[PDB]
Amino acid sequence: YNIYVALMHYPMRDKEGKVVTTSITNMDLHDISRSCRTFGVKNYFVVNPMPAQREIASRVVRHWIFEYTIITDSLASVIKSIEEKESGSPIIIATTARYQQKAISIEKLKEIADRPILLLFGTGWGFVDDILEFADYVLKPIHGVGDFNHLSVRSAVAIYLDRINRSF
Amino acid sequence: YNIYVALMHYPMRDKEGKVVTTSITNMDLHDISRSCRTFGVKNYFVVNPMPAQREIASRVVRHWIEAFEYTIITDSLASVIKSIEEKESGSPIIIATTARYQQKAISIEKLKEIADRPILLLFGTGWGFVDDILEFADYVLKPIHGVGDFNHLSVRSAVAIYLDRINRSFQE
Ligand SMILES: C[S@@+](CC[C@H](N)C(=O)[O-])C[C@H]1O[C@@H](n2cnc3c(N)ncnc32)[C@H](O)[C@@H]1O
Ligand SMILES: C[S@@+](CC[C@H](N)C(=O)[O-])C[C@H]1O[C@@H](n2cnc3c(N)ncnc32)[C@H](O)[C@@H]1O
Repeated sequence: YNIYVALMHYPMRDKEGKVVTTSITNMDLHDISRSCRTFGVKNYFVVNPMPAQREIASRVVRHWIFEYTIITDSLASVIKSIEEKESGSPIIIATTARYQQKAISIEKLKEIADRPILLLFGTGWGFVDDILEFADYVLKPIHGVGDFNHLSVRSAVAIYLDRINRSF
Repeated sequence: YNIYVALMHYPMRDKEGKVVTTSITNMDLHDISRSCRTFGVKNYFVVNPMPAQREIASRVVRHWIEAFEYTIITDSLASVIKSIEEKESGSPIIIATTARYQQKAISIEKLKEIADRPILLLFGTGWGFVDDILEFADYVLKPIHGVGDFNHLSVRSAVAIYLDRINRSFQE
């Protein structure tokens, strides 16, 4: 099935756990687009509800040159775009470094994947709990050797897309 | 079974394959140190022969902060090797990484098999290592391959993927 990647800037936690909107990091545009294209992701969505942020990201993308990277305002808008491209609603999969008992592995994702997949990646201190609760699935977190697993969102994307590629 | 990572800035290729000395990108410092720490890498070496770069990078590490001995800014691969040899009482296996397939390339699984001592993983900047480093290394890893018409990742993302692959391979 087709795979889409969305980088979301709302609704994130701040250090104090309060809901925030984050600003766009330039390298998240360039780096994740490259990982997306390397592993055959169909489109890369950059989701920010702040018009000023969307205009900053467009300018960066416009000069760095593609219908490939899509700058949009909301997850609802991402879902609508995929339904027009696929004639089917994506499975909504969120990501987190945090433990979730219901979380599935990449292998399990392969077996349960009966339609397009939308992978959600956060910014700042990561998603509020509501995203994790509402998503169709959460992936098991990337862990390494010990307790520390706080990777950049760019590195988390690269790793997950690699694992998805290995598994097929 | 200790793993070390070195980010190198000389000698690198330009777009036309000529030798260049790249400058230290602040995000390579932070982003690769998180990946190394996640996956239990013993030390992260930042290698730049230009004293001005080492100075800038040292300041960035100090401010971004115990674990001040974790990310090591140094001048040459020779210095990296002498440090590991001191820490490990033995010389590491030198493995280079690149997006260009070499006929002699090994897989992670092969790497696991031949790894009887500490491992030093080399990553480049700019447009990658010149052919001399790939010739000089003990081994060169098969590139990360995806869809087939594109594989230009950032070096931060190549480090993440290779460290995950290696971790997983010692769990499977
Ligand atoms: C700077 S991190 C914030 C980390 C936060 N604790 C979280 O929920 O993952 C930004 C994004 O990168 C991804 N990420 C970072 N580390 C991850 C890990 N170890 N496992 C899965 N995703 C990770 C998640 O998508 C996260 O929203
Ligand atoms: C921006 S890349 C330069 C790419 C260059 N064509 C090369 O790989 O030689 C900088 C570093 O990222 C790493 N890298 C990037 N893409 C890679 C890939 N597909 N496979 C392996 N390493 C990669 C290598 O360590 C490379 O030196």
